[PDB]
Amino acid sequence: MLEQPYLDLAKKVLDEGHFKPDRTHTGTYSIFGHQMRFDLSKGFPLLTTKKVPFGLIKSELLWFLHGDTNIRFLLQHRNHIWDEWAFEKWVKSDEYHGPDMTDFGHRSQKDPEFAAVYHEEMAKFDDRVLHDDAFAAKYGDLGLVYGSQWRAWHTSKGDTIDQLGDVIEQIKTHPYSRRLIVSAWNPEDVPTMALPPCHTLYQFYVNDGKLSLQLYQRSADIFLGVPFNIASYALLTHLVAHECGLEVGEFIHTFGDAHLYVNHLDQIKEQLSRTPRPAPTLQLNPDKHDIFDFDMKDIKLLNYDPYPAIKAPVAV
Amino acid sequence: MLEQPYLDLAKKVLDEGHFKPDRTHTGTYSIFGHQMRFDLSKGFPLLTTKKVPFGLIKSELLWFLHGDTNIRFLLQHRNHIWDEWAFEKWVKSDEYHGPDMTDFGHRSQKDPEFAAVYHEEMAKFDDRVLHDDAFAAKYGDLGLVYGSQWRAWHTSKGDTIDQLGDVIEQIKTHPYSRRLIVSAWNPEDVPTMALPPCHTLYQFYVNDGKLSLQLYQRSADIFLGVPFNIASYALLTHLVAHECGLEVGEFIHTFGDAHLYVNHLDQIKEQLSRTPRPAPTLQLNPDKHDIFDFDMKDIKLLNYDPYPAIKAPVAV
Ligand SMILES: O=c1ccn([C@@H]2C[C@H](O)[C@@H](COP(=O)(O)O)O2)c(=O)[nH]1
Ligand SMILES: O=c1ccn([C@@H]2C[C@H](O)[C@@H](COP(=O)(O)O)O2)c(=O)[nH]1
Repeated sequence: MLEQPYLDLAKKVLDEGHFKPDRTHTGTYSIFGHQMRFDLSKGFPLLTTKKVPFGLIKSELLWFLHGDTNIRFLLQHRNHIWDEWAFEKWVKSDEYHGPDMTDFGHRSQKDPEFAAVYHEEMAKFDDRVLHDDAFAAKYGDLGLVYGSQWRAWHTSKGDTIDQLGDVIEQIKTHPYSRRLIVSAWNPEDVPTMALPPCHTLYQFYVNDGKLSLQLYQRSADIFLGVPFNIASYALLTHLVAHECGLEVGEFIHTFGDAHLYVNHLDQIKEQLSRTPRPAPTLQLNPDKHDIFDFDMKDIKLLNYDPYPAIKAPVAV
Repeated sequence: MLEQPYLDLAKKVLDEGHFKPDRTHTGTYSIFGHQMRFDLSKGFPLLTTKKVPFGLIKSELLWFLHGDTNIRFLLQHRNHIWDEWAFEKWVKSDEYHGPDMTDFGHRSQKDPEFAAVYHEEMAKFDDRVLHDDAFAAKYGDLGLVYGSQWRAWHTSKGDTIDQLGDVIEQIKTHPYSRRLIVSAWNPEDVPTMALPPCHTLYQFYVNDGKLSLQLYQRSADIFLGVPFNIASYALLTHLVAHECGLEVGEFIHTFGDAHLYVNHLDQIKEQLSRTPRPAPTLQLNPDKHDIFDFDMKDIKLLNYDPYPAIKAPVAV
């Protein structure tokens, strides 16, 4: 059944995982070095044992393919995955005349009244990124985020490199290259980044007419994050393959520190008693070929029948 | 037996490998996505089924740990692995008043008299890098090579970052980081590099007092190159662990395109009939703790009993 590598990765951390402290005041069960492999010709590896919001994945990947780093687009697409990073920047600066708000995400966990104070402050900031252009330009732009690492890597000489654009031209003219790599890790910037990229690097490969992609993810949250992560990069492999007139082959997910937070152990156990169902089919618009101009309506997910969502706390 | 992941990787390419053309006018059997794992507490994974020159590995790693990019040090250590890249630069420029020499490495394969002409031209250039300081400074310095990617990553602001130095300080103060990464891939430079780094990135991990390291190697020559590659990074894991007062745990080798050249198939088959022998022991100098000042005499390889070397052509 296609999602079995995930169930086996999760069962495996459950049984071999060494406890490890981490960042958040919440510990983890961790393993280092793991690789799973998904044959994208048998289906689209969106999980059927819990509901994953495919709309969120889809608009986030498009924001990256457009080389965009401003939250105004995700918000227009009802997507709020990157909000708090933008919000954090608002609250550490000069027009933020407002309530106590530092340590806010953790505080919301065991929040006083504070949770609706944070959540209406947040709804303020967001409405404003949507409607005040100059605000959006200043507190809505996250800067160094996947869209710019992938499509506007800044050089020493003050210019910008479109890593991804170029690798697509390389797949087109030189399919057999072993240099079809894109990277989000920049030595210069990760010293003072909020979150250095978890999806550090990925490599493309063409053989027998099929395109495959291998991702190196330095760090992964098995429960909350990996279901999204598998789906963003399986989507990218379909998208780049379409654009190059290639067939899809495998997605290979390689892990550095794969971890399960200590407050997610019941929910993963919960999920591990579900039987997988047949995999959804991805359908891509036949008329459009430039993936940089794909649009939500051009990506169709067919026949997805998940088990109910499982809710779990974001550990901080 | 410790080297079994290699024998199984080679047997596996032999049986699943899809033929693929490549760069050199010599084809390959290739696989994409592979990970093997070596428990460095059971021995040092230098191969016993063929003789690997451990002195060469050892001086090459030291040249990188010194952040050096000039061939004068390797030559002083009788090591010539990087010669041709330096030589290639000599021959494409102005003082090279000498014979026909372009396409030289391939031509040597089916060389006329040319092989001793190349090999004495080469012995000229090398004696000169050794003795003429200004020559060494100009045609002996390769530039962008592991020593500088690791220890003097050039920033936009014209300065230099010692990625490796810093990750060792991070292992010392924050062992549980998931950001202990070093990278040799630079978007800016790989457009016009001779050879973009094969060993693209590696990640460190500390748990239960042991240090582990995972390497992402985009491209590998199973026969000639991977025996060296396993040994350079198993050496680095011992060396950084010593320097941090840590015990050694695993080396995990992740592959992008793993390939076997078509003119190495008898020799790998040849090797696959040898039985492995017990693994050598690495012994490191107890008095020295700063690995940046390690020296050949401080690294001891104990009890290595290889099978004879197997000679095979460098494919070009
Ligand atoms: O699958 C994913 C990928 C990323 N993150 C990350 C990585 C860690 O789980 C967390 C904190 O970042 P680091 O400490 O790992 O750098 O955010 C997830 O939550 N899930
Ligand atoms: O194990 C190793 C590592 C590197 N190289 C490389 C990579 C390819 O085998 C060859 C050419 O470089 P690329 O075309 O792969 O970039 O030199 C090897 O020969 N063996």
